[PDB]
Amino acid sequence: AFTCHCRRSCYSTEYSYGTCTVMGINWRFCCL
Ligand SMILES: [Cl-]
Repeated sequence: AFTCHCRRSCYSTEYSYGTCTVMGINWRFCCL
């Protein structure tokens, strides 16, 4: 499985696969 969170910054165990927009702002779509 990939486990993904929308974050300001991806954690050191993750990479950025794309973006989320919520609350009018961008987040990164971070998965490990
Ligand atoms: Cl794969």
